[PDB]
Amino acid sequence: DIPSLAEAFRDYFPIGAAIEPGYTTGQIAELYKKHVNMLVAENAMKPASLQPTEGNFQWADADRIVQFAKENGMELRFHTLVWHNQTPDWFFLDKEGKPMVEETDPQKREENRKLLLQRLENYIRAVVLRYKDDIKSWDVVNEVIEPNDPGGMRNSPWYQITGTEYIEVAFRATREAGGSDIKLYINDYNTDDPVKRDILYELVKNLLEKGVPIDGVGHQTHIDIYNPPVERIIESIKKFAGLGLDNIITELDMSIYSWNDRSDYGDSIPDYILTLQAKRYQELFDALKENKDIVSAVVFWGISDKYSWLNGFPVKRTNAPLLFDRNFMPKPAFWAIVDP
Repeated sequence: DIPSLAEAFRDYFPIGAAIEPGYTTGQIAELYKKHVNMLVAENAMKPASLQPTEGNFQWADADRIVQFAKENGMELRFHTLVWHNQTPDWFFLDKEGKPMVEETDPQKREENRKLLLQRLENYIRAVVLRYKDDIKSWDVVNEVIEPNDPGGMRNSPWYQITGTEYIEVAFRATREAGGSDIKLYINDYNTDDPVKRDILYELVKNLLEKGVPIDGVGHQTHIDIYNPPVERIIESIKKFAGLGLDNIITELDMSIYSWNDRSDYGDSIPDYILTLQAKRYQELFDALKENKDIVSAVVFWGISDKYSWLNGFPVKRTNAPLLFDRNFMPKPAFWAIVDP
């Protein structure tokens, strides 16, 4: 009989995990029931899943995850209302079916700006009205920052057509349809990086000054056994806390390969690698525990190494980013944080 992961952090913060509808039954489901008290949909609540084509919403998968959470008293997070990825291309086509970004006529572009914002409003209202009562934490916009793009704003179709308007409207629309009780977040990765951190900080500060309802920042925290320094992760969290914003570790996982490594340990995986992973995780959680009053939740991007995007991205290989192995057994990293 091993200890429950979430129970170990009873006095600090809830522990969550991303999930797919198919993992709501069977042994994998029992693993979730024993170790986490919060859930987020890995893919079932992205735009591509909820409204594949205009006016044709698909709720089954998302509803299933909501029901599983409620049956087990788990809190829910919504991932994610706005994102340049996994969003059907129909969103950005003009009335003739051609990409809005290609329009050169000023008047048609103005028409397209209003049309896209109308689509955004209607999409958000439908989704929020359906889940506002069961989901209290929302990733309203995701990955809108890109240092390499002009001004540091990701130059996605959303931005090319509406500038920062889509972000302002997204938060406002979510607040109006959802009420004052739900918490709204802007989520992103590499939020520990000084440059990206400050760009995000300036944007949020400006938006807050304009009255945009933003409650906190989501730090995906997709890191690895080598980088980045735990100090940088905490520095970012404290900086945003200075604006009165909450912080959530939203998609925590730890690749066993560095950024420039394309090798594959295969079945194996050296002992020191799993031990190093444990040391990194222990160091991270020791720091997160010291910041519990500004970090409302810590969510892992999964629960078992059997199911992780890192096993296929950037390449197909054997990764081991989580706390439980492919047989759902506790890894060194699990013991390192529940009994360090």
